[PDB]
Amino acid sequence: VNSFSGYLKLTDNVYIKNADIVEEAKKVKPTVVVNAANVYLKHGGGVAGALNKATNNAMQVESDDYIATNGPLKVGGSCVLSGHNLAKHCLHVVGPNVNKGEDIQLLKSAYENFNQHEVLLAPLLSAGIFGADPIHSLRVCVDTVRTNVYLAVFDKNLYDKLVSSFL
Ligand SMILES: O=C(Nc1ccc(C(=O)N[C@@H]2c3cccc(O)c3C[C@@H]2C(=O)O)c2scnc12)NC1CC1
Repeated sequence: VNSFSGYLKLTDNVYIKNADIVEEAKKVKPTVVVNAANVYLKHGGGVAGALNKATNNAMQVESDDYIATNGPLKVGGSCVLSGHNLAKHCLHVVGPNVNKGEDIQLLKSAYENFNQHEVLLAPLLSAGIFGADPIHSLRVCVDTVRTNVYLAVFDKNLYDKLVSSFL
């Protein structure tokens, strides 16, 4: 039993809710919240900008030190950093950004990072300002992630479309 509430069950291990991931993290304080990161951990907009704003920029400060030490992530890769006031840990995962021409096949590699964590609160990777089709992202999630994932979808209209079209 866990504290995630109001989710629709899509499969054995994947759950979905119309929710603001920031507000959901604040309320649940999950072990892991996933950030929709870029390789530079520059949390300017989208989910990343919102998560970072909710940490009062502490996520960005920590991220800048990480990059200065380690260099950029790979597209499809991830790193574990602090969850600050939102979660125990933040798993920063880089999905391909279609508006940069990155290969969408890398989306499966990106979701594979979730399998290193037993339970996660997450957005749909490569959705929103990353330019991918969210219906496709949900399909890859379901077909790749084997651990327990709670997906927060900000847009109510998109949430309803994702549920109604789910196979
Ligand atoms: O801003 C947040 N939280 C989140 C921000 C961005 C996102 C995000 O990238 N969503 C995508 C998006 C955005 C726009 C059009 C779209 O078709 C899609 C597909 C995805 C979706 O619809 O979910 C999310 S997902 C849960 N939470 C947040 N909190 C602050 C109080 C405002």
